[PDB]
Parts: sequence; C-alpha cells; structure tokens
Amino acid sequence: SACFAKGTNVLMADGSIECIENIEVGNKVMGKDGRPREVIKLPRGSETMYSVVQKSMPELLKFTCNATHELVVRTPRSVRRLSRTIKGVEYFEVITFEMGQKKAPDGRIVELVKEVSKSYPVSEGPERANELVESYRKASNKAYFEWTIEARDLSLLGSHVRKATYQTYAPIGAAFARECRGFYFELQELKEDDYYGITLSDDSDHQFLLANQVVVH
Repeated sequence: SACFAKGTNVLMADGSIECIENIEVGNKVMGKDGRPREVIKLPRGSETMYSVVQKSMPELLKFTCNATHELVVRTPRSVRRLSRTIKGVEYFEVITFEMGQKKAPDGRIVELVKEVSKSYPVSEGPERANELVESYRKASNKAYFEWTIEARDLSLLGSHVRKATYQTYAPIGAAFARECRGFYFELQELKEDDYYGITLSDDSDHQFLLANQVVVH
C-alpha cells in the first residue's frame, strides 16, 4: 500500500531510520501519532513515478512515490461569498467546497473535493445566504476535509481546491505529543522505475512517518 522510490528513508518506531527497501515483514514503523505500526507485506514492482516537492529557510520536504500511491491530504472547508449579476439580477453567490466525485479521463470515478455554488437574489435579503454559510460551517465537526488521492489523480482537482490542498508533517512539540503542520506542494510525473512498498496491519490506521516527518500511507 505505501510505495516509494528506492532509498526513501522511513522513520521506524524506535526513532531510527531505514531505507524502504530494507524494511522487512514484522518491522515497526513510526505511526503518525508516535506509536508503532506493523509491516505485514512488502509489495514491489515497476510503475510510473511522481516527485513530490514542498512549495514554500528549512529544507523543502520531498519524496518520490508511484502513480497509484495515495497522498494523505487536507483541504479547508472553504466558503466564499461573491457578488455577481446575471441578466440584470444581483446575487449573493455562496461557493463551498464539498466532497464529491469526478470521472478521470480513463473513466475511473475518483472521490475528491470540489466547488459547489448556490445563488440567492440580493433583493430577497442576506438572510438565506447567511443561513447557508452557517449550516455549512456547522455540518462537520472538523474545519477541513481529511482525505486521500492517488498521485496521478491530483491533476483532477479544480484550481481553487488544488491550490488550497496540503500535505502534513508531524514534528514533536512541547508536551511530548506529535503536532501536525501543513505544507503546500507540487507534483511532477516521472517515468517508470522500480518501487518498494510496505503494507501495514489493520490493527491501527495505516498512516506513518517518513524520515522527514511527512505523513504518508
């Protein structure tokens, strides 16, 4: 399930690093919460690869994964207000980000975050548009979507959602717990190379840390 280029350094549960190709079944990687995760399988093969590079003093965070590797991403639950006039009628347009789906060029249905819009005439007063904003802000307990997307499918996102989408890394903070910090990034499609993967047990979530503290699965 998590698949990387040779040499990708992974953070092990004991705090040391290991190159991906040297991880064995039974080894324990560092989970995103600082607790161990057990490796149960070593999937390997060849696949088109993608380079992930942070887009900004500290060194930029990077990794290289295969095309079908799923990025662990977040996107804010953005709500925006716009004033537009169509055919002589002024509107309060409310644009929100929502989980939906899109068919990729190959026909696969991909679940992703997309923009949705509703318009309310200004003549009717601001209340109904304000109520939609309030209902949207309260429909979820978190202020972002926490989701995943194959590297090759990131290009399916619309411009606003794409720009707003980030990955995370998990440094150790004060009080000895892991914190979670976001970073914006860029992807570049490479050519095929060998990949080295690990599959984690179903005893806990499948999210772990690279040596650069980036959260992956």
